[PDB]
Amino acid sequence: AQYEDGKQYTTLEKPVAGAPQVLEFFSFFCPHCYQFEEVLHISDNVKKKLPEGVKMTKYHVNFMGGDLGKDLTQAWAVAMALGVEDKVTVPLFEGVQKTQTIRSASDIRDVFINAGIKGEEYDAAWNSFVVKSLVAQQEKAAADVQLRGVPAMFVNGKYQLNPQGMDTSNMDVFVQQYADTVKYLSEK
Repeated sequence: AQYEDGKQYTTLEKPVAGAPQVLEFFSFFCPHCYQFEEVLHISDNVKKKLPEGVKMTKYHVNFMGGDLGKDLTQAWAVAMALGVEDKVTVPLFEGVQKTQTIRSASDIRDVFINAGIKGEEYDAAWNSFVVKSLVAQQEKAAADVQLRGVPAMFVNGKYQLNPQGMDTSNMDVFVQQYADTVKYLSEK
């Protein structure tokens, strides 16, 4: 057929109960994730095609970058709690990988301050248990899909996107296939 298990996607041996409908994993340290987000715009292209009543969820991962990697997962939790993901995603990627001016937790915070988030507001969120549980949720989700690498995307806790089974040709043909595959999986 057009969409095939083992080609555009794979099927988790162990489906995840109560998982987000569309779950993306990434790291601000991840060069392919930079490409995915800032050049290919995978998230946005996927969202433009998602059915009504389907939400996209995006989690950060710890295993790249040591202590700064975990700081970034905690800051991503802050971004989720404050609902400012679309203000900090680009300057966090560029700060980590382009300018490489993000080297400490304070440098991360600066990105939020510069983006208009009040210091008191960031710090309260940073130290909150709501953010601790969001960090735990992201870690839990990684365990549940038995995550081995980023970027990655899972649909309805049952299917894993398999970009190596898609075409690499035109980045755009690739992006369209990826987005088309997510939509197909969402309706499966």
